[PDB]
Amino acid sequence: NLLPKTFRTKSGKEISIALGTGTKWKQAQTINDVSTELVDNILLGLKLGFRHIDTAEAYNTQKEVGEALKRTDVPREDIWVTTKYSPGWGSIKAYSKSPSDSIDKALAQLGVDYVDLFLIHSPFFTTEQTHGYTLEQAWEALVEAKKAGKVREIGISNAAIPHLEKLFAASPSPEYYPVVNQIEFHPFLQNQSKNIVRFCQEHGILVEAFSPLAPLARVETNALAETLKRLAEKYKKTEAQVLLRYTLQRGILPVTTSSKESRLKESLNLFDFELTDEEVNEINKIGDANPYRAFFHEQFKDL
Ligand SMILES: NC(=O)C1=CN([C@@H]2O[C@H](COP(=O)(O)OP(=O)(O)OC[C@H]3O[C@@H](n4cnc5c(N)ncnc54)[C@H](OP(=O)(O)O)[C@@H]3O)[C@@H](O)[C@H]2O)C=CC1
Repeated sequence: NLLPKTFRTKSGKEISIALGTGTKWKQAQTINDVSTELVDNILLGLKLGFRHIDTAEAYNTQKEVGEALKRTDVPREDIWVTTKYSPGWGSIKAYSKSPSDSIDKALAQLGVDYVDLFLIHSPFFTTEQTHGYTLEQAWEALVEAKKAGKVREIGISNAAIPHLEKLFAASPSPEYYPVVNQIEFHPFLQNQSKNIVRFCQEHGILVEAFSPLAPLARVETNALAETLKRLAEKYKKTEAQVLLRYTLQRGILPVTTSSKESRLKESLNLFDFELTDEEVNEINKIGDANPYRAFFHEQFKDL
């Protein structure tokens, strides 16, 4: 009952909150080394109950996800795998020669016959970074991969409204529209660019939130701390569980990470309580009065 648009694994299970394999876990690209540390983390999340893994070309953790998928007792068909074509950032250019090579590279490193969700990592690139590809051309690659069956569902990350419109226009039909936009979202940044959440939800695009624990993990002072403590006390939950439940009640799918078994287990235990509309609104209000953006500050400056 939480998500306005949602999906199922190939075996027909609910897409759960996503275990991230980016941020603190990411690696230099030229590494072929598996980080046993990360593999064990992914296996642990799967045992605890995660059924959604988020990775990306740029994190160079597709190989660790692939190793976990081989070693885990959970059927692959019961898992949702999200990955991303990474076009480059500042000095760094795209690791792959083309978006289409990126997808084939994801299948190979993950050791899967299909990806559930394949996103363009960001719309903030030039064709110099991508070795010759525009946003529309990258979108064509994803559309071809969906038509082939390499990828089940297609979307983008960090897209503002004008980027979504360009995708709609580059789609051959409605069946090929983006259906996910993964953005930074938490109470101090409830709209990564103007009106993004509402726009996505009104056009059938599932919003995913990365850095949903930013108030706990990223900021030096958390203006929500008293509110989250009060609600924590009330529900007998942690302040992290409160934030992740809040995100889900806003209709948004959280992508979160932790290296600690207890926090992973807790991240999953969100379905035995429910914030009130007023508690959700309390968090909305305090959050909007204390803006904080963790990522892509120059890119969003005028968006
Ligand atoms: N599409 C995009 O451009 C981006 C995508 N992402 C994806 O999202 C994933 C998660 O992003 P991230 O910003 O890490 O998301 P989170 O908001 O879930 O934060 C991760 C950090 O929160 C800490 N944490 C967890 N629980 C608590 C708690 N109870 N109290 C205090 N700290 C806590 C963790 O530390 P500990 O390990 O000690 O628990 C961890 O370091 C990435 O791994 C990547 O997959 C991320 C950023 C951009």
